[PDB]
Amino acid sequence: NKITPNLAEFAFSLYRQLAHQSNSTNIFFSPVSIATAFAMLSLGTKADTHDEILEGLNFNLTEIPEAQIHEGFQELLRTLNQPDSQLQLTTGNGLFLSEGLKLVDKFLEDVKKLYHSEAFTVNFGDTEEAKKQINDYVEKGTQGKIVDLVKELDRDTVFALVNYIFFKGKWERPFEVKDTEEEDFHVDQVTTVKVPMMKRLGMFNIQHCKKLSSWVLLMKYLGNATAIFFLPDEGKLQHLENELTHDIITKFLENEDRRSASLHLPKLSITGTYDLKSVLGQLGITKVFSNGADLSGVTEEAPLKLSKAVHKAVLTIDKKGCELEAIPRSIPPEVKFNKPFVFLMIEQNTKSPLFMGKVVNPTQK
Ligand SMILES: *[C@@H]1O[C@H](CO)[C@@H](O)[C@H](O)[C@H]1NC(C)=O
Repeated sequence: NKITPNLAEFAFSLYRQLAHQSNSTNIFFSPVSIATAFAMLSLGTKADTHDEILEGLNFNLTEIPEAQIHEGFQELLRTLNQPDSQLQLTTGNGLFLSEGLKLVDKFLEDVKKLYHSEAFTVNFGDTEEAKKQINDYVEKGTQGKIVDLVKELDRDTVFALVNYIFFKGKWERPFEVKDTEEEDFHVDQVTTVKVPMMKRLGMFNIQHCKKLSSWVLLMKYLGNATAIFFLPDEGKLQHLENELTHDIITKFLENEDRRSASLHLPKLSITGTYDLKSVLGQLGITKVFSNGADLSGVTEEAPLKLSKAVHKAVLTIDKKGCELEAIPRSIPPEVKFNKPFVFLMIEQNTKSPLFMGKVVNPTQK
């Protein structure tokens, strides 16, 4: 898979964009799903609008042809959405065009075939009816998990994109529920948050990085996925966020050997909701949202723009896992994730970052 380093660098630029905006808010998104969403949308666009999207998704058009990109994305969607997939995630993309627009079939069918997404037709004249139709589709798609995603629609909304993703993975090495107890999470020097802290003594692929000045924990999910947590040292979060590059992450993933440790990891449920129009606008994706948008591939009768693009990622880190291990005699280091930390979810075989985020406060819904 040759598109991974682009998704990786797209993830970091998208992350640092959000980290630059807010200092003390939870960051959590899926750069794979977001990229997929707009890689799929790239079929409907043409000319400069088409070029602006991919280049904004961190793809040099000359270095990697679009024909090769789209199948590269399809290979991920194939890997994620499998039969008997123990990843246990429900990602899905929903297009919502206004009834009356004569839609191009070429686009619609490639949305279903190449990207396994699904487009719908809705009456945007009725705002509340549309809002419900969007959120019910998401509620349907996420098995009732994500609800009331779209809080508002514009009066002249013509084409709305919505990209949800839920993930409740199980660890290869579970934490004990009895061990989990209430502990303080130091969000900053003043704010302190009581959180259910999971904790297990055992062998973890955990190493204190000197390059990042951070404790770097790696935990294998059940099924082909891995969770990399980065716990920065005292006042090194800024340093950490800057120093992270795909070359560095891969350098940790390929490290296998473990170390005995007394880990404190917070049980949490974080949701990141993002107006992609606003967020990707900062990264460079702007013309598709503008009036002069080349969406002739979607519909060629009337002019069109992507009037709304929303994304909501939901994570559930909890103690549950699968159904031996020997610990050395030495005193294990007590690595506590009680202060804000960055983390990624990487798909094992493609090495693509499903999720990325920073926990500022676990109780922040
Ligand atoms: C990853 O999944 C493949 C099948 O999709 C399996 O053969 C392999 O053992 C898995 N590897 C790990 C490390 O989970």
